[PDB]
Amino acid sequence: AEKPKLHYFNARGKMESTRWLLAAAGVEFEEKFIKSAEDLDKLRNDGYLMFQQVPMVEIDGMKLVQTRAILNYIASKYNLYGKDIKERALIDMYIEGIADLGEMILLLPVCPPEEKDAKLALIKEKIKNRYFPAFEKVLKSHGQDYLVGNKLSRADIHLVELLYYVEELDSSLISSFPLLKALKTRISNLPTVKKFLQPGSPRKPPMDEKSLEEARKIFRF
Amino acid sequence: AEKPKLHYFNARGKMESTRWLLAAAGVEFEEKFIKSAEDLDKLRNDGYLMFQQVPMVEIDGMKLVQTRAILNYIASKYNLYGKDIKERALIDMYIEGIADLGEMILLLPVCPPEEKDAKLALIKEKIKNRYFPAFEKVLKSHGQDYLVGNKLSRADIHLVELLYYVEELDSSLISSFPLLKALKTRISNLPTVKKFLQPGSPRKPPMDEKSLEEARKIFRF
Ligand SMILES: N[C@@H](CCC(=O)N[C@@H](CS)C(=O)NCC(=O)O)C(=O)O
Ligand SMILES: N[C@@H](CCC(=O)N[C@@H](CS)C(=O)NCC(=O)O)C(=O)O
Ligand SMILES: C=C(CC)C(=O)c1ccc(OCC(=O)O)c(Cl)c1Cl
Ligand SMILES: C=C(CC)C(=O)c1ccc(OCC(=O)O)c(Cl)c1Cl
Repeated sequence: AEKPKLHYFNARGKMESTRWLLAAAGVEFEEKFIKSAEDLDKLRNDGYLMFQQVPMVEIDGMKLVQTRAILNYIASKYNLYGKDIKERALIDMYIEGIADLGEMILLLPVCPPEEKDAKLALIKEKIKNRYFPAFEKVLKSHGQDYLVGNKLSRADIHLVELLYYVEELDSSLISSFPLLKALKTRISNLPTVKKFLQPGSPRKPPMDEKSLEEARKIFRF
Repeated sequence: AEKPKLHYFNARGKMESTRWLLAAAGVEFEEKFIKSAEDLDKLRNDGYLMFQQVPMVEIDGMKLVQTRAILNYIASKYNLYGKDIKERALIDMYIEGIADLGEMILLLPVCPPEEKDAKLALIKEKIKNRYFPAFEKVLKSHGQDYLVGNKLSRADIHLVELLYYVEELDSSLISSFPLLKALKTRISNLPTVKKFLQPGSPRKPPMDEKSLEEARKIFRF
């Protein structure tokens, strides 16, 4: 029927976690790229964006805005949000930790040059002493293949996506965390995820200086 | 039985929305205040904070950290998160908008003096031209007393809490939004909320330079 339609600019940004989740669920989607501020304004004027911002996803008759709203709906619709509220609580706690670290890395390129060095150092420190030990500890606690309920959930998907970004940053960071390395492997081999990691998929590359300045002009940041 | 126990410092911060939610649901809770950095370190060493941070809420045998994880659990447990996946999607979209504006106002006090004047102007502009019209439009669209499903939800609670903060900032901002003003009144009269607004409740006052000074030392911000 109507495949979900993602509205954003041709880049990772705040739309990438959604592309990863849909793909891992095996859902085909279409993207409608915003190429100019004129494109954004038309969406605004047609009353498509509740808060005049993107990401925006057309799905099940709704024009959903706000990253967490979009991700929560999709995760629930495809049974990737756990089996009950206690499982959702563990999932939420884990993925909000992932969102904090992920945001830091996302904004690194937009960080003021005189601060870049400090920021990068703080991030690596947090990765090694706060975030990775926390997730490695969860996996060691139950010895299971998945983070929550011994079954695949959005938590494993979001985590593995973040592990790829950390690798791009510094591949040595994951060294002292074997369980995390193991999970990265298992999840990457699931048919849906393997197809998404392969050349030619909707997966997006890191942002280049040239494309980054047009984005900044359109969105103002 | 065991009442929920909230761990934070004596101030609004990121714990205030949880205080407002529990109270609106009629749930009594206890607070354990962090008075010094040594208090924070004890929690850390006791293995109570997954990511070495607070807010942390002890509830139903769990040591839940992360604001959204805590609020999602509580909203679900007390039937304040809608009746289905689609109602939850509208709620999430709305409250994520509230979270964005709320974060701006929360951080205003820790903003550079040089920047404050430009910041606050940006906020008031967003309030009048982005956020308030969006919510006023939702209420006008259905003509109902609540934001979603013609039944009280966490969305009405989060919104009214935000209206009080905007009032503290500039009481004239809500002027051209009659429906928002009406909602503020209606929600404030609910028994549980009215009791929370009264003197002596766990509701917290805005921050003062001395206390802000110390929060900053402890939390390093
Ligand atoms: N909290 C929102 C933030 C959305 C957001 O910041 N969107 C940006 C681009 S990534 C945008 O459209 N900015 C245009 C504007 O703010 O006018 C979310 O998570 O979706
Ligand atoms: N995204 C987290 C942020 C938590 C947070 O920023 N906690 C601060 C105090 S408000 C803290 O404990 N900082 C100490 C630290 O980061 O080491 C949440 O929503 O709970
Ligand atoms: C809303 C925007 C800024 C707050 C945003 O989501 C964003 C973040 C990083 C970005 O580049 C880096 C990348 O890897 O995509 C880009 Cl192009 C965007 Cl639009
Ligand atoms: C994590 C902290 C900041 C990164 C935080 O949540 C926070 C924000 C504002 C604050 O003061 C303002 C207030 O009105 O409470 C305080 Cl005291 C805190 Cl601890």
